Amino acid sequence: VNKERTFLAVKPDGVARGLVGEIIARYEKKGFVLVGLKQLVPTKDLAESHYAEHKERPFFGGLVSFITSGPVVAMVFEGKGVVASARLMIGVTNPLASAGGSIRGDFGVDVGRNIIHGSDSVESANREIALWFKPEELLTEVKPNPNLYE
Amino acid sequence: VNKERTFLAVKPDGVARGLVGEIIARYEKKGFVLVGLKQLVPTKDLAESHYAEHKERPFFGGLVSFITSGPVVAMVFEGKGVVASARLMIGVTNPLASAGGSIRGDFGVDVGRNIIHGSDSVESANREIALWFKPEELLTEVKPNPNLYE
Amino acid sequence: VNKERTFLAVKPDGVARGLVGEIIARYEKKGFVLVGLKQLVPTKDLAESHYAEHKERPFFGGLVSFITSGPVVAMVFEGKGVVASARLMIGVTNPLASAGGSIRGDFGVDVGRNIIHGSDSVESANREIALWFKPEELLTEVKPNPNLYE
Amino acid sequence: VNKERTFLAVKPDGVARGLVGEIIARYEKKGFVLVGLKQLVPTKDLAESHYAEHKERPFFGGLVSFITSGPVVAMVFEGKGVVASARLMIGVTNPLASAGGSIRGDFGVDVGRNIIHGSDSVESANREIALWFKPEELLTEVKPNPNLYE
Amino acid sequence: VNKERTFLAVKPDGVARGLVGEIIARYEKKGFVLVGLKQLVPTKDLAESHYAEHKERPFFGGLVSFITSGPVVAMVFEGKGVVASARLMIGVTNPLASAGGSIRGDFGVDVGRNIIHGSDSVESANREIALWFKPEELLTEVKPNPNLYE
Amino acid sequence: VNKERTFLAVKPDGVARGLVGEIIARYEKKGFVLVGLKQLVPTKDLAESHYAEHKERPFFGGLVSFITSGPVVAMVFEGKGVVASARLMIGVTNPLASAGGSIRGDFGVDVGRNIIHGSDSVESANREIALWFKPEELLTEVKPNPNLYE
Repeated sequence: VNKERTFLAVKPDGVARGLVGEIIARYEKKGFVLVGLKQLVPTKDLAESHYAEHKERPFFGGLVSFITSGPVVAMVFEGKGVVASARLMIGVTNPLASAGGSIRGDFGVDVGRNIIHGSDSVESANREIALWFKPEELLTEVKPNPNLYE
Repeated sequence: VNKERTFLAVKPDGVARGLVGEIIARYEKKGFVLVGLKQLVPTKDLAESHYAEHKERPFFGGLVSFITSGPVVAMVFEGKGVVASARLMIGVTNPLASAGGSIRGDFGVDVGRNIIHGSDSVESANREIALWFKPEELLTEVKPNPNLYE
Repeated sequence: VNKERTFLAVKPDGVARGLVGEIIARYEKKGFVLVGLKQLVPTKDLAESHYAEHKERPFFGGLVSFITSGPVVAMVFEGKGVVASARLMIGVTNPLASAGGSIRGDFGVDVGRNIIHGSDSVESANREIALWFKPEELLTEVKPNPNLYE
Repeated sequence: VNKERTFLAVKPDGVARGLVGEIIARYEKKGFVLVGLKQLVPTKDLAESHYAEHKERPFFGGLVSFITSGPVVAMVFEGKGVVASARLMIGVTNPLASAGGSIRGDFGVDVGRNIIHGSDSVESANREIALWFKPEELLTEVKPNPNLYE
Repeated sequence: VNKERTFLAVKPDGVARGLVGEIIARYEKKGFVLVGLKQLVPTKDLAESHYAEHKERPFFGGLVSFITSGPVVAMVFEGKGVVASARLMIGVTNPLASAGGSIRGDFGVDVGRNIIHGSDSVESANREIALWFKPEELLTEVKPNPNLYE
Repeated sequence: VNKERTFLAVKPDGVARGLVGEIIARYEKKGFVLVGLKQLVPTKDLAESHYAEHKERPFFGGLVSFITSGPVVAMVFEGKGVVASARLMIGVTNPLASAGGSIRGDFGVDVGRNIIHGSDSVESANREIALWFKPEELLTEVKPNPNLYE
């Protein structure tokens, strides 16, 4: 279905390195539709909730601290297979192992400063979207370029 | 002063044509700092207030209708001379007269679909920013690349 | 051999989305030489002949209708291993599975609107070229940048 | 009117330097619609006719020889004010005097190798189009991105 | 004459902001030939000599300190009218007044951090080149793309 | 460790095709720091030493001749995993087999004209760096964008 949505957040390092527009442009070119978008400095509570899955791990603390360390550009994209597609456009966890052509492959060097976050599944996408955005902040009627879908 | 701010809004045509990231990237490259950012479908009241200066003109109606016709990406940039600089990066009113190298020169053809709005003065910038953004939505502490300012 | 040729056609969706120049530029950068090029709205006969291999399949009808639905930019590129190379630059059938860095990976989302066609073999390349182009429309003397071939 | 057309020809030097896609992409981004397109090696007769206005000047010979010296990509673009707009995107006669942001400003250095030709007026555009293209080679129904024109 | 040369130095701020390749690529695209190139951290003596013309001004001290504050990428480009052309590609002294399409127009905001230096005349170019480069470090035989000069 | 270094040399074909800035920009974007950089026409001795590992093979002669055939831009980049990362950004030996997104995948077609050389291991990187650069030519203090490393 073409109404699939994913949550992406350009982390503080990406924002600080001026990659926000470059990242958004890549998704717009692909044909995904921007359904939600806003810059914010995440509070500890939102952060801990975002990374709840790692709450029992030791690096959980470092994740929370970093993401709340500066502005973040949170966005929600809609489109067919956007969740897996966006992961693919992002690259693998280690930027050094990510292929040129992907966001982390092109701009990153360190796991801890890997620029962007993308939901890893439709269900995590749904949880993250509802976590980071009020429903009023999301487009209800999405109209993509007609030359994109059969 | 380097804390000058301007208000930019990628109008519905720019959003629909997938130029949001391309426009943001241009300002980030320049060295201006993203201080506010969000996508929204403007209500009639916000629109009429935004274009209040033309409220006595006949084309006022067309301005209001268009901007409320679809999503808009509103943003606030900070930096030295950002208000005049951003206007310069945008181009002149008529995209056909705008030089290559500017947003309207590169992507537009019609006055009525000229892609983006930029405050025309510091005072209009201050009015528009306060109009489109709650104070909570704007970064308070802005830190630019240290290689930008002497 | 460096005189190998392949047939590429930017389908109606690619033309309509303004990707013609972006696609041609990618091949020119690679070092392949443009040997034939023209825009046309394919007739049903040319279309059915182009997709003859699927004439017994049900989706054959949809293929024919789409390609004749609007202008198409047909082109022939020459160079060593251009047939496989061009396929690689294009991506896989499903744009969602195509890697960033490839045409379909960067710009497409749907199999049915996958932007471009590239011959799948030297023999199909030879058949397609002879199908879409009169011999008078193809360069006879091709001279590539001397820094490309040993 | 939005049905205005102009004739552009990427001269032999532009084709040889691999700038065809880069030039087409610039016009597509602007929002102009590709209405005719083909590569050809101009004959002396077409060349002399193209440059007829200089037939009494001494450099006329050099113009004719160069343009017939290799392949040329001829194209016709449609859009509002496309004739003046395209000239503006091209730059001035001397590439060294052309501003960055324009084709000649970005890629050329010599008047004699100034990359591209653009009609200088609507009437010359009409003469050149009819000179370089058969009517069958031009789109009759042009549909631009709806977000381009008011 | 096509053997004209100019001296360009990407100052410490440009190097630090990762603009070295972007700046070199702009000149290579234009058709100018790289004749000398090296990264170095300028000593005080070279700096004072470089800016000797301002030695009687008060800002002379600030010029010397900045340029010796970090690595610099010095380069010499050759081509017809390269000295004026390169200045034009650079922009005006104040990056805020420089037009999009130029280096300072696209990437700078402050006079003191204006990214790059370009000789202002053929004679200053000759003095700077001889100042920053040993003759052994400059190409003697320069061969440009044959499609550049008539 | 983040102080790892690799040696890259844009071979004569890459320099001649104007890809120097494009290649440097890719590494700068990735976050690697330029530690050494200079253009030179390699002597036979440096060449034979560079390719010593193939000195017993027949193609050794062709390697030496080509690299000494014109200017070369030698550079040293520093960063975590830069040696493997840079190889990955370069592509595989055969440009035709290299994926879009990599230097050879995007710009090359022939093994013999594969544009750039990158050390294949840390030890070969150390040997090549010491071979091509005097210690005085390498930055001692390297400071990367702070948003790159955790």
